[PDB]
Amino acid sequence: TCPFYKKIPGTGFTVDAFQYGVVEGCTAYFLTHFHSDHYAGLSKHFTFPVYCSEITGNLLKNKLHVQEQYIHPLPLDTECIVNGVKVVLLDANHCPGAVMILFYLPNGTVILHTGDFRADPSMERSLLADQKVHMLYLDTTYCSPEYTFPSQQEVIRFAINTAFEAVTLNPHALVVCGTYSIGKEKVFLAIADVLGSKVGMSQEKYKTLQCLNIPEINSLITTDMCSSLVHLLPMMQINFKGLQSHLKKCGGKYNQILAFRPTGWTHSNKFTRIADVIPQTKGNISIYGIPYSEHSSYLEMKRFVQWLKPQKIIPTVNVGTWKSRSTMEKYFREWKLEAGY
Ligand code: NI
Repeated sequence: TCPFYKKIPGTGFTVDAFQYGVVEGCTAYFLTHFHSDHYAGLSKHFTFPVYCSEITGNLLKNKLHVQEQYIHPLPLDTECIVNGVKVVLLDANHCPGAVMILFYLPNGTVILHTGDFRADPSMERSLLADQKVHMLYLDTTYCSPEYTFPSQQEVIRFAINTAFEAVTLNPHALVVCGTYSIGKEKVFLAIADVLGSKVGMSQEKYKTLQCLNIPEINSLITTDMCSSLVHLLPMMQINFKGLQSHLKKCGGKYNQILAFRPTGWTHSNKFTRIADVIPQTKGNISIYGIPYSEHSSYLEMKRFVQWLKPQKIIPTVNVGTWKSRSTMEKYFREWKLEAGY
C-alpha cells in the first residue's frame, strides 16, 4: 500500500509509486527520474500512463522495455495539461532526465514535488519565481548540518588534475571509474577529455549512455576497451581484488591503475578538505573516494526553502524513524523563524 507522501491530494496523481500494484484512483503515474528506488515495480507489462521527461522515457523504453503507448514524455519549462490539471516539469540538477514537478490544483493550491534534487540559486529564476507554493514535497537526504561537501566544479578540478598528473608521470597507467546507476557522468567524461581518450565500457553501460541526449556522445564513448585509457566498471569491482583482476585482462598494456569511487557524503568530509584527500594504495593500485553529490547539502537546502517560503513541508527521505522525523521538523521551524514566513 502506497504511502501518503507519494500521493497528490485533489488529483488522480501519484509520484514514484510503481511498487504498490494498481493504486486506487490513480489515472497518471509520474516518474521523477530513472533511479531504481523510484522506478521499483515498472517492467514491460505495465499498462497505465507514465508521465516523465524525454530522457527518462528513452530509458523506460530501451532498458525496462515499457511499451511506447504507455510512455508520455513532456518538455521542460512548459505549461502542460494532464487529465485536466496544469503541470510544469523543471530541471532537478540531479542525474540526467531528473525533474521537479509543479502541480496547479483545481482549487487554487500550488504543490512543488522536488523528486531528488541538488538545490541551486539558479532555481530562484525558473518558473518558480512567478507564484506562491502552498506545499513542498522535499528531498531531505542531507537535512542535518554535519552534511557538508564541495561544489561539483571543485571535485571535478581535483579529479582532472589527479588523473593528468599520474598519466603524464606514467604513460602506462590506466584510469578506472566506478558506476552503478545513471548520474555523475561528468567524473569520467572530464577525466577522458583531459587525457585525449574515449571512455571504454560494457555494451550494457554504452546502451544506457546512448539514451541520455548528451551532445556529441559518439565522439566521447566506446565499447572498444583496447582503444581507451579510461575504463568504466561496476562500483562493486572498485577494490584491490577487482582491479587486479581487471589489469590481467588488459594484455600487458598497463602496469598501474588509478581508480575513482564517486560516493555521496562520507564522515571523512567532517575532517578533510578536497585538496587534502589521499588514496588507498596496494602495490601498483591506488583508489580515490571523491565526494561528488547529486543531492543538496544542508546549506543549499536551507537556502532554497528560505527563498521559496512554503506554507507546509512534507519530507520524502529519512521518513522511517521518529528521531529523523523530529530532527527534520526542528530545522524546518528554525528556518521559518529565522526568515519570518
Ligand atoms: Ni536519485
